[PDB]
Amino acid sequence: GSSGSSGHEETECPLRLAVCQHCDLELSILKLKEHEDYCGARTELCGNCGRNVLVKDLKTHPEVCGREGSGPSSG
Ligand SMILES: [Zn+2]
Ligand SMILES: [Zn+2]
Repeated sequence: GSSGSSGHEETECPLRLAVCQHCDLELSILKLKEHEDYCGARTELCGNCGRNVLVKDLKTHPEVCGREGSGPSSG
């Protein structure tokens, strides 16, 4: 596998990163604010109906989930 040699010394620098509240992913605090703008716009697959719904909408999606929608779009 790998010989037990001295080994390389891995070091880390002090970098303050910000985490999202919707996706909860690691991103640059600088590109965080913006990242959110799109983050929400993104649509995920629901389990009840099975349609693409906005991340931020998923909050109150359950309400319209089941009643709203053309019908059986996909399996
Ligand atoms: Zn995010
Ligand atoms: Zn749904």
